[PDB]
Amino acid sequence: TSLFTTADHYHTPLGPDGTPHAFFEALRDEAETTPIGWSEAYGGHWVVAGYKEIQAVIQNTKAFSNKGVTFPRYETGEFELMMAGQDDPVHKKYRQLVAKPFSPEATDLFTEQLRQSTNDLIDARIELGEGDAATWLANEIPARLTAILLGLPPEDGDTYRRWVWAITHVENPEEGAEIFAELVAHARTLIAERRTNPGNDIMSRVIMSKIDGESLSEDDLIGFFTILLLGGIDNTARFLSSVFWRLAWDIELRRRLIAHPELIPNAVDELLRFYGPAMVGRLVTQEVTVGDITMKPGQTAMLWFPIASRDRSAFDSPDNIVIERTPNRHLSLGHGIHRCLGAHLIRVEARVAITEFLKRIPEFSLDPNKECEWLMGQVAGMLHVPIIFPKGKRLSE
Ligand code: HEM
Ligand SMILES: CC1(C)O[C@]2(C)CC[C@H]1CC2
Repeated sequence: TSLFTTADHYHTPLGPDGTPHAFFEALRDEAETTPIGWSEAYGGHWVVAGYKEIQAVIQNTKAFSNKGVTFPRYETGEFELMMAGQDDPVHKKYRQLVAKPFSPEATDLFTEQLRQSTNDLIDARIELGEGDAATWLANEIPARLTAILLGLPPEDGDTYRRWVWAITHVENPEEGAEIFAELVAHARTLIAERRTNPGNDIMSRVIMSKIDGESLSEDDLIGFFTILLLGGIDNTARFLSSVFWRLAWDIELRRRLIAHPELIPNAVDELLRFYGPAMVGRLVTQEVTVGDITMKPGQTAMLWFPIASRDRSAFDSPDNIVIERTPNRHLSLGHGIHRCLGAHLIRVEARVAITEFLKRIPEFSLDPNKECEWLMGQVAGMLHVPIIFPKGKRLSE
């Protein structure tokens, strides 16, 4: 038998711990012999699991197009995913408009706002001694940051989460499309308001931008709105939820981050390696051979980053969280021309989130009377992480 034959990122076997990591480890073992395999799922597609094979695919933009970045395709109506769903020269043209606001220098400026936000959020339940770390904290830190980036009201997270759920998980196609159409309606309204009253946020920036002397179409602006929403509300939230779950039970990891705060940045990169939630697809546009496998135009290759990030030929002791690991050339944020636009921002965000969480609540554990839940998909991670902790005090009454 082979684990590739029915591999499906939306239907990964979960182990007794509640994660797909036993399955991922078994697939990684198989990938040492067969780094690329055919899956019968989604009508047939290639699963790319080896580190060097993923790198070969991701670097070869001539044969592998980002038109297949989401597979099955996200529900975004007739709109394509801005930057992520495009090839050069179109892709580069748009990324250039937002490179600066996402640079390390610029994103470092969010640090104190995030620190304050994390503490204000913790205040909401610290006196209760219990809460769902995903719903209460991991979801809300990036939701509020995303609202700030987009110039939206930070308190409307539930609305934003409902849009993103429709894009990424709603089964019924008509329901999904209708809810994405609600996002579009809200985006158009936002865009019109900012045309006359622009702020300092990223939507205002692109709305006032030009390419070769021309303003962006409303459709292109809706694309920008949608991709930034996804990175925050889906990718970041699921990553942080998985991290908080791990910290809840792994008392050895936890004590080391508290004793050595200087290691938190390196530990965040190791946690990205280990709990990085994303996979991406590529559409094959010309016949190409990778390793032993020849792929044909029209086929899709899924890049199983979590498996490659556990490849023994790329990482010593890959199944262990080695917080002092360096270098750490993991693929959780991609590589090459499409490498995560939000990479520096989310590294800052994670550092702060972990730091303040462990400062405020050094002692906690998983709730024995409530269930954790892992969400499978193209972005996969914990969705519910009930924890308990000694009742504490608010910083701000
Ligand atoms: C832990 C959180 C996140 C993870 C793990 C993640 C992961 C990734 C990955 C793997 C890619 C590569 C896409 C590919 O190769 O096709 C990517 C691209 C991208 N991400 Fe992130 N992402 C995260 C958060 C964010 C955030 C917060 C934002 C924006 C505020 C964002 C915006 C983007 C954009 C625009 C691209 C496309 C870049 C391009 O095509 O040049 N992401 N992300
Ligand atoms: C999964 C991944 C990497 O996240 C977004 C934000 C970028 C590319 C794809 C789809 C949406």
